[PDB]
Amino acid sequence: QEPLKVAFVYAGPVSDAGYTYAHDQGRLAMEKNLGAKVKSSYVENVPEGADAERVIRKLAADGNKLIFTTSFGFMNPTERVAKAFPNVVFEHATGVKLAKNLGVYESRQYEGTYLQGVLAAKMTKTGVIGFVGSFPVPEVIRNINAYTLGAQSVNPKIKTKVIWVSTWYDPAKERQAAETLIAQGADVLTQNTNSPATLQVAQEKGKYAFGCDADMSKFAPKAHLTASISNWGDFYTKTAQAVMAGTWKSEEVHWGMAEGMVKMAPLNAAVPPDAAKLFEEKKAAMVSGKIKPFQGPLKDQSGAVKVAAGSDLPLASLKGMNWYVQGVEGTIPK
Ligand SMILES: Nc1nc2[nH]cnc2c(=O)[nH]1
Repeated sequence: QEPLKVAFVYAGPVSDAGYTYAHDQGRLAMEKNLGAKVKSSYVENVPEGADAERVIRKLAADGNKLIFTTSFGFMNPTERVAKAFPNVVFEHATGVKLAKNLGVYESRQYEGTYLQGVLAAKMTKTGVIGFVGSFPVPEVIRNINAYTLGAQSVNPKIKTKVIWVSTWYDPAKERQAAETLIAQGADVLTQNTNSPATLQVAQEKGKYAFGCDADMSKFAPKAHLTASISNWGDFYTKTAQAVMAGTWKSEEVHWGMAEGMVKMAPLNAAVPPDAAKLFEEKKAAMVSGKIKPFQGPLKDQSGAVKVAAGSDLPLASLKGMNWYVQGVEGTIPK
């Protein structure tokens, strides 16, 4: 068989050392695993809307038979190109739109974020943890709520302050947002943006933060408590193999810590032994499915019950999550 032409569309740069870096490490793992059977290429820094549609269409027109579109913002462009290219397989990250030649895939990174919350509660001195958000889409709201629930499993009085930058990647805006969270009393920060900017600010101010999608400890060795690492390579390999073998079908795929898509970086030396022990126990329980981030009981911020004790939040509620747990608030606007 001719080598399978595979293309990756990134919303950011491979030099983000975060989200796009991790997707690109997955492409390179697919190339290592499948060798001469695959020929990969990529496009970085692709904007949303008309630009994304033009890039995706050009890759399909040039003979790519499998195209990964790695941003939420590529959802509608991917759906429109997939209709025009019925002999090409499309895989869209974090989306909810499917077709005969369009699948969707995502990680359960919120499993990792829950464990970051457990550690944040152990390491905070203010009792206020902070979150740099991109856009209020379900991926990000699940991470905000999981961070908060993980912290509240240690200290039920924890408060989570959220600031929004309306971008997935802008190191200058991310830095400003991290400065504002620390000014408003957050002392352990996480994010759903894509740069190490928040970590660099945390180190400058003597605060803590987490790496996102990759180990970011080299950017901020004193501030980096751990990181929720995204391993896409096994998924990209499996998908490329399926297309080559004629077994591919449209489905919604979500992998977490049990499937190896989500891993934690080693703990910072500053984490005391009581905190490290709890973290390792909760990590083992998360991998085994003994605990789930959205196990009941859960209430929203209006006091409405979302999940009773002894139940887990349903898949439909996870997929569309647009509500907050008690203790989530915004920053005062600058
Ligand atoms: N985490 C995350 N980062 C992104 N960067 C650009 N698009 C995305 C996305 O959908 N999710």
